[PDB]
Amino acid sequence: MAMDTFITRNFQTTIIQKAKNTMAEFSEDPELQPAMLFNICVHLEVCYVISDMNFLDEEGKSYTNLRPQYEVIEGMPRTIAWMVQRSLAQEHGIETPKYLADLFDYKTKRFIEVGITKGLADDYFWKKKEKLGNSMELMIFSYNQDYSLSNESSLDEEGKGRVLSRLTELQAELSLKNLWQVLIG
Ligand SMILES: O=C1c2c(O)c(=O)ccn2N([C@@H]2c3ccccc3SCc3c2ccc(F)c3F)[C@@H]2COCCN12
Ligand SMILES: [Mn+2]
Ligand SMILES: [Mn+2]
Repeated sequence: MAMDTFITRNFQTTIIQKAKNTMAEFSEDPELQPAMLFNICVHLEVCYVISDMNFLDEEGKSYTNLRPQYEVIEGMPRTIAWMVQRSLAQEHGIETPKYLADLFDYKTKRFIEVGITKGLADDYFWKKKEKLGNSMELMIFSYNQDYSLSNESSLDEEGKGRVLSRLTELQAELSLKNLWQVLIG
């Protein structure tokens, strides 16, 4: 039971193809980098869990007529993603961040960096913060039901819970299949 089989059984094809495309863009081979493949898949999966469950009307009121609260920037070629990020910044009268974000939040008009860690969410928050400063909001999640967020009006309680349930579900299935070892190494 190898990582490639695991990925096929546990991720949607849209997620898998975007992850593999990203790896190919950076000249990395999914067959030779199975930990990396899983990590990219789960990160993109989280971006979509967040984007697929959060909506706005014209007033800007939240629901779980409607438009998505978030646009996913991750999982497209960087040539395209830079156009998207600059376009969204300029459209909303905000600075274009110098780093390529993961999401754009139409509610708050902020870019978001998503981080997944097998360590302490806090620690990873502060690493990304040291680099990104005030340029973007941060959403950091761990496998052990921890998280660290940079602002009040970002993800709600149910959204936090759904991200964390999914990560916990994936870790459980990896451990069941003796593949969690692969990520630790
Ligand atoms: O955008 C990302 C990125 C993130 O957004 C992130 O949260 C963590 C890590 N990232 N990196 C991802 C990535 C994304 C998700 C999970 C693990 C990895 S591991 C390094 C790596 C990435 C992509 C291709 C590749 F060949 C890599 F080696 C690169 C960092 O340089 C900018 C693009 N990018
Ligand atoms: Mn990214
Ligand atoms: Mn990220």
